[PDB]
Amino acid sequence: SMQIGMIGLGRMGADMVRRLRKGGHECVVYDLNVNAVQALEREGIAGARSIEEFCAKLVKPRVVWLMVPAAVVDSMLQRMTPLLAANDIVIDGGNSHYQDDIRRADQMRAQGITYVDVGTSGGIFGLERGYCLMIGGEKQAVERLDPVFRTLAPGIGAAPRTPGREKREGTAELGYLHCGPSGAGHFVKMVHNGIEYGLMAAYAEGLNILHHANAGNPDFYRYDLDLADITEVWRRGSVISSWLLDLSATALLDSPDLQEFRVSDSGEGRWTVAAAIDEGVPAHVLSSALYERFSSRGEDDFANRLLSAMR
Amino acid sequence: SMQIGMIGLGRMGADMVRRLRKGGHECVVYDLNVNAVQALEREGIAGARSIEEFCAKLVKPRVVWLMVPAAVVDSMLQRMTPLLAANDIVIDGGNSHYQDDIRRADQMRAQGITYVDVGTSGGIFGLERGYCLMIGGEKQAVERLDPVFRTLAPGIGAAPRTPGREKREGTAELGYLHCGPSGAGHFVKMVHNGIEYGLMAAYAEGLNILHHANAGPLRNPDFYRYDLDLADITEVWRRGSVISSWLLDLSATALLDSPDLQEFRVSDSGEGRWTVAAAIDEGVPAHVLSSALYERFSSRGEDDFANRLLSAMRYEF
Amino acid sequence: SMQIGMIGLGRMGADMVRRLRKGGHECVVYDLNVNAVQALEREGIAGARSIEEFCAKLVKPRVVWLMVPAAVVDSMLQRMTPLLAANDIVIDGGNSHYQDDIRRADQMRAQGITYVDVGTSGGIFGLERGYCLMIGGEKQAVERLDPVFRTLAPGIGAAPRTPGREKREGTAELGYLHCGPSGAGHFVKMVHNGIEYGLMAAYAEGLNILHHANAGPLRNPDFYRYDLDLADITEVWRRGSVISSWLLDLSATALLDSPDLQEFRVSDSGEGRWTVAAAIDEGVPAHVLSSALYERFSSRGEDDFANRLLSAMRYEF
Amino acid sequence: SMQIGMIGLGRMGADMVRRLRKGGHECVVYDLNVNAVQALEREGIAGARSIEEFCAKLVKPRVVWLMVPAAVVDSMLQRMTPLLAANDIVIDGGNSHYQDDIRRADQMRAQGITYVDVGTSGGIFGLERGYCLMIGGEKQAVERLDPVFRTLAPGIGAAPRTPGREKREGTAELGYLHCGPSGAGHFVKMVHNGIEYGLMAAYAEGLNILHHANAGNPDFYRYDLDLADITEVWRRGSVISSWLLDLSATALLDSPDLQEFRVSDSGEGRWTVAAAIDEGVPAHVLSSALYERFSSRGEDDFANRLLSAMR
Repeated sequence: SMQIGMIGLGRMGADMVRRLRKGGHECVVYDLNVNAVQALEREGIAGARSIEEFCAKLVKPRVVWLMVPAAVVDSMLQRMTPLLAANDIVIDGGNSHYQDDIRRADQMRAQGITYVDVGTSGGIFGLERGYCLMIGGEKQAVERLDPVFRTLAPGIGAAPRTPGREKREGTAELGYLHCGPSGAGHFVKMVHNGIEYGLMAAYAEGLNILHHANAGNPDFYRYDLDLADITEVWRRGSVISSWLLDLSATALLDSPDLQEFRVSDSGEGRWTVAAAIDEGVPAHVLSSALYERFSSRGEDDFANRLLSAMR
Repeated sequence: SMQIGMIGLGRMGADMVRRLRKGGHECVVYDLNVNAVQALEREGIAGARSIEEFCAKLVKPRVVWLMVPAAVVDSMLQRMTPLLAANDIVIDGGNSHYQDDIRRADQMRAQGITYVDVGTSGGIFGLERGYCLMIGGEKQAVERLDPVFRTLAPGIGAAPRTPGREKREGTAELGYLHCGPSGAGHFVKMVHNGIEYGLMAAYAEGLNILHHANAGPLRNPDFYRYDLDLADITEVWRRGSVISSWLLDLSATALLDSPDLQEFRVSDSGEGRWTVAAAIDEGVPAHVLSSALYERFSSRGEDDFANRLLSAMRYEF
Repeated sequence: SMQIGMIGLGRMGADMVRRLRKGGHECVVYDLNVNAVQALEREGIAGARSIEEFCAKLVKPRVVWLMVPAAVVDSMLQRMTPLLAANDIVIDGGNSHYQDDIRRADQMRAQGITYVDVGTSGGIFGLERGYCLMIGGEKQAVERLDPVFRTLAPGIGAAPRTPGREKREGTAELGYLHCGPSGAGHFVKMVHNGIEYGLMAAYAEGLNILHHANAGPLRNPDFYRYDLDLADITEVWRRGSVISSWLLDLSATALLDSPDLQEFRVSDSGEGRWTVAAAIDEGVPAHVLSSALYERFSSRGEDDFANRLLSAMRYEF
Repeated sequence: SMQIGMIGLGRMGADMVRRLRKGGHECVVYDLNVNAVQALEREGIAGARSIEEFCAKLVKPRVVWLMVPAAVVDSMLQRMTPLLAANDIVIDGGNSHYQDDIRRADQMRAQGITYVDVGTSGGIFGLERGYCLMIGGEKQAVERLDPVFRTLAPGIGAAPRTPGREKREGTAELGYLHCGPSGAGHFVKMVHNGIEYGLMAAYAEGLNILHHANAGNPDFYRYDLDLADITEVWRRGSVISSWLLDLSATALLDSPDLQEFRVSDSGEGRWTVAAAIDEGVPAHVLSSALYERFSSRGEDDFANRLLSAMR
């Protein structure tokens, strides 16, 4: 059992505070936005009206968790570090690029503060089922953080054991993993999202082929397929069953033609392709998934006009 | 409870018979390869030494399941159809292209025989876990076949129910589905395989990026000095991440067994190609399905000539 | 100097007749649409008001060129073949799929008629500049046709000679080529079009990147504040760069005329699809040809359903 | 007529000095490598044995052209700037990324020195036919540089005029172009190369389909095509005629099976895709061209083994 300060009280920050506390830890929360801080006080969680009070309320060695917008992080660290102390641990659990972690961890180390990066997967489902956690930073900090990660993670019961897993040690089976030195956590999280784009694109394209199976040799394209039912049937016994398939089946059940649904993207997909390119790794599928999101917003438009022009 | 004849006694055919039997049905089997029939006979399943005895042993109306190579199907139909009778049902459960089911179904119907296409997924795991079944053909025949599909399929218990399914009926929740008229089962199974290629390619490419995270051209080598444990990472993704799936479970198992996969050219069996062909005909964008297929092609060196041409152009300019 | 009958009097057919005539050949033309024949008759080219008079007017052995829609070809052959004679030659110069040339060539040969496929490139520019011609079919017929191809093609003068060509003969340097037996001309023209899609997509995507260079997510907006002049840039690339080409010349002309292309959904006519189908059958990786095709599909919104599904998944998780 | 210092005497640097001088300009050359400097002295071109002498020999306002490896540029500028003077112009004609130009131009401006970026196209052919030039930087510098660019560029005679080009002014028709402020030159050069990859990939894939047209319904794939002849025929009257096609036809003439030819890549292709991703522009074709080069070196290998594994 530990005391954890949380800065950044959006949905994720607030949900992680709820899970941590429900798991027996003590939380102090802070946010530039007083209504946000006050929402959590209404739930019995200690607040703080400034970064000075927040640091005052946390006993040394401190553990500070950040769930703020990426572009807010450096300013956050600047405002706070002068009240922090050697042996403190600061964790950035947000959507920061791993090269920023490497620089940040360096600056904090110059003041005896250990900076830990955490890539978080699970979104709104994490509250009850736990979050998948990809952790970068110094071993000592990460080991001291163990009780926090155990509460946050799903625990081994979240899935059948992999045959032979008893041959290995570490925490991989619990749903959280120390991936490496500073940055490694966000680096693995980035690629996670890149892969996620690819998986979604593969289902999407495939179902689009089914959706057009009535295009009608028109005689070979006169199928009126039931996509809701087809995705449902794939959940059992097929090679392509997955959480993403489960979600597709749910949506399609509600709305067989998705008529109440332009796809945005948040960065990790983009950063994944950039890392592929730096490393010289072929990334056709991951990049095309990304580009499909761009074109879905009409960013292909000017290329299309030139095509019409030439022709 | 039913009598089912099974032709084609390779791993898949043998396994469905074992599952069929174990689930209370009566099977008679046959294969051009006698060693194969005998092996099932040793298991105490009724055999047959010729197409003739096979048809003879099946009481009318017959139910005949084919698990032969795609290339052997038409000649299996030429050979046995003269012994079959109106109201018999023939099922092709192998990897046939749906356009062939359409033609075949028409031929057989002219003889009062109902031709049913089944795309089956699940492979070696189907014996114990049930096969996902995608079924095309006439409604009457598919309804007659319901007990065989129920036995073969996983059953609702195999996965938690989709919020709202109590609002719907049909068999989808059991792991089998009548997809449409003739060809529809193989059409849907084809796309399932195309999707499967795309899914495997996404994992593979991403894991390849992680694998190269120690690459440290290269502007900041310090940004690429991670020695990542791919076995652990795939394991950790199985709980709480957006990308858990059966394919991940398999990747984790393979990487646990071989962290460098050093004992391992990727083949492709056709359904991936057929899927892209359907996409092209339909005017459906298929970047990722196609690219996953093409990666298999280049993995066999089929890009070699394009590559030499690029090197040569470079030499030229 | 030869007599050539031409059926199909759209822009392309009319232009080849004009070029043919202007180059000293005798043309007789015909089209199901009388207004079209008359228009050429006004130009003082011999017409015909029926398939019958058409064949009647052509001295045996005949040379008959088709420039009709692909979909009209077989019925044009059914209709006129009973009036034709052994040792006649029929040329299909339109956009037929090569597998159809193979079948058609076989049918016609059974009547002593030689069927020749010509893939023609160059479009509206062919009249003054000559058409690139890719020719499939029997050697004897193609040799008999040499004077017609010479007239139709650009001639060696149209581009500087490739260092070493004096080491080789044949007609390639003239802008026409006997590519192989029946279907080979259309096979090669098909891939030419596939390549053309890839080339246009490369320019378009790159110009789109330049077009967005003022985008200033976005880590350093100062790194994207270029307002680039795409008309000037394409113009400057025409001299001294690695990427000058006819397609660039066209891009430059379009952008000069319309820097924002504001008066401009991309269609595709089939050869691009057929090219990817050939690639798939052959096991050839085709990432860029396919992606250029798929971009045309999504430009028509055919991705819409895949997109809604992604939005919905996002909503779900 | 002007005096131009050249630093970096590889093939391009040396070739540009030959073209400049053949065009009436005066050149002083320098290189860390004395044999390189001496090769050019053997041809009657003034050398310099150090960066101090080089700067000494150049009359103010100076014009310094750099053709050094990208990774050498900043060190070059550091060693040299203390001997330079306000009103001097420094040009980086090499393969530098445009964001470096923006930073560099800033630092040089703080000392009254104008920094010009030039993207050069044409390689070994530029000596005789002139180089295509994409120029970024301050208008005043670029205008003062005009006589140098005119000598280097092909001149309008290199190609038929675009109908209506008389409606516009500027130098685009001469083969060189002021593209914008600092970086714009290298930015346009980068995308040039990205496009080049795409064009080469399109021909390569297409010819590979022809090459496999004898794969044999095997009856539909029994064509033995003559690729040398086919590329030759496409040079006249087709839609796809191009310099790149001209080069393909030459190579194939020599070696119909390319048996005496793993494809490397130099960076601009990579940087092009990164810019696409930052801008949210779909880049399927350009990226796949790049990834084909990566896989041609076997970088796909580990992904392929995993595919075999799962299956």
